[PDB]
Amino acid sequence: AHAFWSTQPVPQTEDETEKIVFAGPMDEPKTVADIPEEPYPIASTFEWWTPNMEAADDIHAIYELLRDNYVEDDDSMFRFNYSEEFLQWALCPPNYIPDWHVAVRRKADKKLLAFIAGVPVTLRMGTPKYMKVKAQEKGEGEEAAKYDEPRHICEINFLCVHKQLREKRLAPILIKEATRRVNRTNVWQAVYTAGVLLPTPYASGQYFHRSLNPEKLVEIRFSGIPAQYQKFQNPMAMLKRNYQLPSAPKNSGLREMKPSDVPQVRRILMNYLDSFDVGPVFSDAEISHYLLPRDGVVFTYVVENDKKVTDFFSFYRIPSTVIGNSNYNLLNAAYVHYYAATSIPLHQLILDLLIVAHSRGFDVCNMVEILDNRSFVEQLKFGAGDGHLRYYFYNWAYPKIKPSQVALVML
Ligand SMILES: CCCCCCCCCCCCCC(=O)SCCNC(=O)CCNC(=O)[C@H](O)C(C)(C)COP(=O)(O)OP(=O)(O)OC[C@H]1O[C@@H](n2cnc3c(N)ncnc32)[C@H](O)[C@@H]1OP(=O)(O)O
Ligand SMILES: [Mg+2]
Repeated sequence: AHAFWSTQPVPQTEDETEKIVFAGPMDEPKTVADIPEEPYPIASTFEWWTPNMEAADDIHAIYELLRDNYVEDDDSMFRFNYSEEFLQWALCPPNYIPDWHVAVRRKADKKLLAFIAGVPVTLRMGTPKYMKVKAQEKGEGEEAAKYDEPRHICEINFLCVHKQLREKRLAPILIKEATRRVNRTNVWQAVYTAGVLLPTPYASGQYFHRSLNPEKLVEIRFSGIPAQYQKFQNPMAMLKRNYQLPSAPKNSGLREMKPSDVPQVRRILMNYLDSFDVGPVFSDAEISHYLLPRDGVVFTYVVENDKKVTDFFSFYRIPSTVIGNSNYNLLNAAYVHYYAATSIPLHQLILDLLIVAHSRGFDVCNMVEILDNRSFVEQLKFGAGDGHLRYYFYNWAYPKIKPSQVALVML
């Protein structure tokens, strides 16, 4: 059933997953010296290319590949259109490794055919709380604690094969080469997400959406007018009223984050993320990188009153190409990123996220049911969407956890 995934160090079934009780490696690691120095073999007419994702023309080349060939819905109405600025941001965090950005080009015509990217992440990925209790109940605490310390691993994203090259087994070649480059830096796990089901997730969450411009969403067929609204004389007017938001934020002291806020935002975020079983650890440089505002890309606000930052939220932008509509070309989506609340309830903080995103021209706000995102879904009028975001590890046995135990936002 899986000619590639059955050869890799990942749990193969839910039955196998059910038996895993401690975090730890699937394959005990070899060493860097065991790993082939040369690139994996590839057809003599293709070639490996490492783009420089800080050089505007290489970022452009990868942007076009994704624009035209990255994730689309099944009805081919929308295709992700991650921006050049977003790609530089996402792919070049502190201490990134350029050789983890892996592309394939056609030699003749130098056509870009495929891409995959890895970035460093420091991840807490030790045995989860409910399995540590089960280990205590049986006298197995030290085996359960072995990998408690945060681990320096790879996060994988942006796997893409050109539409003309689909179903030719090029994705396993990209994955094997990326795994070799990561292993040659002495890293032996990765984390990745996908909307598709592969062997075998350690967590799964539904997607949720909050309409900000319902008229546009219905015009482009992202949304429909729900049947309940047909009993009104003006169904669209009532749908707009249902989703209407204030025109300015309600929390006193909300302002954009600035460099001087990095230590306090790091402290409150890390204290909050500690409560989840799987979650990132960020240095001050990584809090700067992932959270300071960047036009068009990431938007972050703090609540500061009386000279103290007590709360913050962030969101990032990913537009989608709208294929074939004579009134709009783009779906402008805001995605809930990290946040922490110490002075106000989460729904009160996140209401200001929706207000700011709507004021800035976003059409919808999206998130998955990770972190404490379930705690504000009803009041803030999120609804579950179709499908599910699955979280995976490469070369890590992990007991299944609920998505409310996941604190890693995947871009
Ligand atoms: C230690 C370091 C480790 C580093 C690596 C860690 C692992 C990272 C893994 C990557 C994490 C990526 C995270 C993201 O970026 S998820 C976003 C993935 N990208 C897209 O959906 C964009 C549009 N689609 C495409 O570009 C292609 O359809 C892709 C590239 C997805 C497959 O190309 P194609 O359709 O031409 O097929 P093939 O003949 O070449 O290959 C067929 C094989 O590929 C397996 N497949 C299909 N979809 C995925 C998928 N999303 N993750 C993993 N595997 C996938 C499939 O089950 C089959 O294997 P098997 O079933 O036969 O066994
Ligand atoms: Mg292929």
